[PDB]
Amino acid sequence: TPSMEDYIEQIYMLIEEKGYARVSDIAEALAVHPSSVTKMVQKLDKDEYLIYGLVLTSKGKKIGKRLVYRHELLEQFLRIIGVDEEKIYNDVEGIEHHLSWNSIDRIGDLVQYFEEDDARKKDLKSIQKK
Amino acid sequence: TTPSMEDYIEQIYMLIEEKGYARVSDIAEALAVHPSSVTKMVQKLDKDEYLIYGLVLTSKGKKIGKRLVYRHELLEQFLRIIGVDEEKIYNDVEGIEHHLSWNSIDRIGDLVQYFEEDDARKKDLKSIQKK
Ligand SMILES: [Mn+2]
Ligand SMILES: [Mn+2]
Ligand SMILES: [Mn+2]
Ligand SMILES: [Mn+2]
Repeated sequence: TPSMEDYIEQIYMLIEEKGYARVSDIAEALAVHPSSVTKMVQKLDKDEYLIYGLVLTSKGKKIGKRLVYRHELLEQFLRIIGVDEEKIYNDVEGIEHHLSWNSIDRIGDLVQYFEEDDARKKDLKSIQKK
Repeated sequence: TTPSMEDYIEQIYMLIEEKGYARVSDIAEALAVHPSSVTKMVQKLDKDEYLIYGLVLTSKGKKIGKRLVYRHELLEQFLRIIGVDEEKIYNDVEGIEHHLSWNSIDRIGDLVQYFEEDDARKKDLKSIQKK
């Protein structure tokens, strides 16, 4: 689920940032109410992603790491092709849940393509001028 | 404009282009929804002046419809070009098309042109995929 993925992504980031994740911090991070959070935490607990402060299971840590990687990759991709920095976060937040792993992997190869030769970025920039 | 509303406009535009007209029953079939749901959305589109309730698109509806079909086709071409398995392309495009700003669409447009103007670039991309 897209929303469930947003939660796991955020929880993982808080644990890496503060060392733990409070219901209050999750609520403010997703701009939602603490009641909503608690309801999701129960489902995640039952699905074995975390125990409940709240601790992630090996399963939750694996998925969390993957989601943060996916988010970071997509921001890097949009940045490389020249998207206005101010529009990147909201676009990534919207598309990240609707891309298959096959698409993410191919975008990964695309980012690598442009990173291995700066002349390629200049050629892309040229077309943007025209 | 909402994502589902965009899905309706895109579909109506294509039916008019393919069959010459858009019936409520054909829209229901294409989106796999009940006709009541379609009728409700069509009244909202009528209210926002995208069409007149057969179904006739206004200049505003034709403009947006054309734009949405363009966006769908561009994104399919983009995923195809970078090597995504053909069977997964439609589903990915249907989901992301609504969440990309025009700025992103324009830049993806330049990217597609980039690979399309020199086959050598496509070969280099495929080479990395082999690493
Ligand atoms: Mn994200
Ligand atoms: Mn998101
Ligand atoms: Mn579409
Ligand atoms: Mn769609």
